[PDB]
Amino acid sequence: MGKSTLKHTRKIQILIDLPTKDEKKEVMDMMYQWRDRCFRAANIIVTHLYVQEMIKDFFYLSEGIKYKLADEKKDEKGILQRSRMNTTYRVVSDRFKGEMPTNILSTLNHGLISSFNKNRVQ
DNA sequence: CTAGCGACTAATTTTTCGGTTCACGGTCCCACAACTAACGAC
Repeated sequence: MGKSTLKHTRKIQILIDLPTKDEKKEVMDMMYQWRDRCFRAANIIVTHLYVQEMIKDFFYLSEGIKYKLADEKKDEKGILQRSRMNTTYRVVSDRFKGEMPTNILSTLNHGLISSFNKNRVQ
């Protein structure tokens, strides 16, 4: 069956449901920290998904090697030790865990790794 | 419930027309002004 839906987005205002000011402020500061960690994360993922392609290019300029993004346990020419999205998610979680939730990391990882493969041509 | 994963503008000059000056052999009709001949008063 075809897609019988069209994606849509709505803006819902939310207040923090706490009695006192200090708890609300603690939650709001935690969420601002979440913002900062998310942006630093996005930077880390994009750098870490740039570098390896240029390592591929380096090897190809060395001996025309056909190195490709795949787990070496599943590919002879693979260099990665796991799935690429897992590599970015790991290299961001190992540093930013315990401060902001990991679902933000997973969503950001998917959102950037999906687009970067399309941007490979450019 | 969370974490790993798939060149334009201003200044100066020059020129045609107008102004000024000199100044010897039909008709018919209705009014209006004369106007004058006769008539009456001193």
